[PDB]
Amino acid sequence: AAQTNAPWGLARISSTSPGTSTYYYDESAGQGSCVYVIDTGIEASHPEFEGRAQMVKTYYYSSRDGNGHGTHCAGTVGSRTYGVAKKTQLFGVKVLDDNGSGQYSTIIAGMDFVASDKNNRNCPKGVVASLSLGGGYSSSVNSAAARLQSSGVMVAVAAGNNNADARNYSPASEPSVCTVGASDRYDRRSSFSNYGSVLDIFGPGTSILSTWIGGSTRSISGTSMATPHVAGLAAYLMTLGKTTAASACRYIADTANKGDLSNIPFGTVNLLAYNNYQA
Ligand SMILES: [Ca+2]
Repeated sequence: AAQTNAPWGLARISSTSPGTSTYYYDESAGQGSCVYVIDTGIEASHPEFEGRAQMVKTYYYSSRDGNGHGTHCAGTVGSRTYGVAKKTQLFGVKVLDDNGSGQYSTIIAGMDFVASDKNNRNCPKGVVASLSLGGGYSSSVNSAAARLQSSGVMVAVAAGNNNADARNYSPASEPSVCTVGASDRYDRRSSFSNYGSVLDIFGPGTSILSTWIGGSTRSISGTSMATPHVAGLAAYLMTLGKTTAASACRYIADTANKGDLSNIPFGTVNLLAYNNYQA
């Protein structure tokens, strides 16, 4: 399949080079997979989700996304126009309030929720969780992410937006999950992107167009935007049978575009997520 005039990040994920605008992908499109978006929620009624999105849990007085950032992330995972995996099922877990904040204890509960909740969902091709959030180092937050991963969920987490070593942030610093840095449309490391040995992969994170609340759309930037590209890619690859939750991060790293990014500090991987789709 070919989507013309796709957002640059989608085009990038199916290309060996920057500067193109068509997204190429297998028509399977993540059908039969599921992606949990653990965030401010998802506006499931957005036409872009085509009924494939649902809120499954909130820790607040509503499950509505009153912020937009969860909806944006979900859009990059699986919206019809802005998504990587255009036929995946999207499950929203609202661990962040409408100001985008959340206590670590709530975030941890949300991760444990997903590890159990997948047993109540139909995801024959596999389960992914996208965590576009973080904070200072916490062994408890890292352990929660590790449990989620261990339970059979491909966990993708944002590296963080501090232009610093991700070793000092959680869940970014958890070795067993897939930690995602951000790049821009000219293959530069995004100016805000964290880096370090704990990063596994980079994805498009600067100026990313996706869904927003009120049935709208929006371009924003962050490792939060890079993460759902990788989560969506994982779901897509699992539907194709290329990989599994336990080794998707390794598979993505092994099949990535290599050595193409600029301003990658010595000791950080120079790997950009790539679907290796040959039309
Ligand atoms: Ca890792």
